Amino acid sequence: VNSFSGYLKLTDNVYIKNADIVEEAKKVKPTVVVNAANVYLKHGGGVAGALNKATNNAMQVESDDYIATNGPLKVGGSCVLSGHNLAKHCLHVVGPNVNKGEDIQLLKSAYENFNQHEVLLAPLLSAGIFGADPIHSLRVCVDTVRTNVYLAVFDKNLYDKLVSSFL
Ligand SMILES: O=C1COc2cc(C(=O)N[C@H]3c4cccc(O)c4C[C@H]3C(=O)O)ccc2N1
Repeated sequence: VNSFSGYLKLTDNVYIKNADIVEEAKKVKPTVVVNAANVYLKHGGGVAGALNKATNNAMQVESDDYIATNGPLKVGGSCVLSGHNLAKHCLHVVGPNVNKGEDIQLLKSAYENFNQHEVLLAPLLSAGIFGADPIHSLRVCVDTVRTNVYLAVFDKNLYDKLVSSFL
């Protein structure tokens, strides 16, 4: 038993809710919150910008030190950093960004990072301002992640559509 509330059970291991991930992180304080990162860990907009703002820019400060030491991530890759005031850890995962011209096939590799954590609060990867089909992202999530994932979807009308179209 965990502390996530009002999530709709989609599969054995995948749950979904229409909610602001920042709020959900603030309320649950999960072991792991997933950030929709880019390879530079430049948290400007979307999930990344919203989480970083909620940390008072501490996420960005930590991230800049990470990049200065290690260089950029790979598309499809991830790193574990602090969750600051939102979670114990933040798993920064780089889904392919369609609007930047990156290969959507890399979405499965991105979701594989979730399997290294038993439970996660996460966004649907590559959706929103990343430019991919969210119905597609949810399908890849369900077909790739085997650990317990609680998906917070910001957009109400997208949420209604993801549930109604889920196979
Ligand atoms: O306070 C605030 C205001 O800014 C926010 C923006 C988002 C957001 O852009 N979400 C979408 C997005 C964007 C880029 C990449 C992604 O994988 C996703 C998932 C998708 C969604 O879940 O709808 C979410 C929360 C907040 N919170």
